Amino acid sequence: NNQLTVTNNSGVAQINAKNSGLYTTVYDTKGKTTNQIQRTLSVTKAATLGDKKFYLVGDYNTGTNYGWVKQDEVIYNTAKSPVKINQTYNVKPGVKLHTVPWGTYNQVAGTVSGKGDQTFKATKQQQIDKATYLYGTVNGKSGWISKYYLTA
Repeated sequence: NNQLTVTNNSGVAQINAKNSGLYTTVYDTKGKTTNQIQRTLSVTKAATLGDKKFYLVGDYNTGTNYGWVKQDEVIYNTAKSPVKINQTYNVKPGVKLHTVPWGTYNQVAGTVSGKGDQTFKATKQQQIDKATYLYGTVNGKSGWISKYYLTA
């Protein structure tokens, strides 16, 4: 009959406001509603059950699995494994930090403030499709900033 195919995948995603909910099991007939929309979530696995297609989504900073979500009900993006780095960067005031790479408005960690260019000390970096996001600290606030907003 219908067989299930669960391969490993690492693609971060954000559930659209129009969704069938979070399926507890790929075999479930109905998805359970979730307020977890327009947020960057971590993808750990991709599944195919006949004509259905899901992504296993969880919280990025804890690894807590939330559930399975229809692939077509999310904006997906590949996520290369993060790497350790040590580099200081110049960042202008007004630039937003996010709690996760490629975060949404629900995921702001703070804003850069001061007189003239502030100092951002990076510790990790991560590639999301083609964009590189760097995790570091500016004036006590820790967070993710895209390389576009940083200058060497």
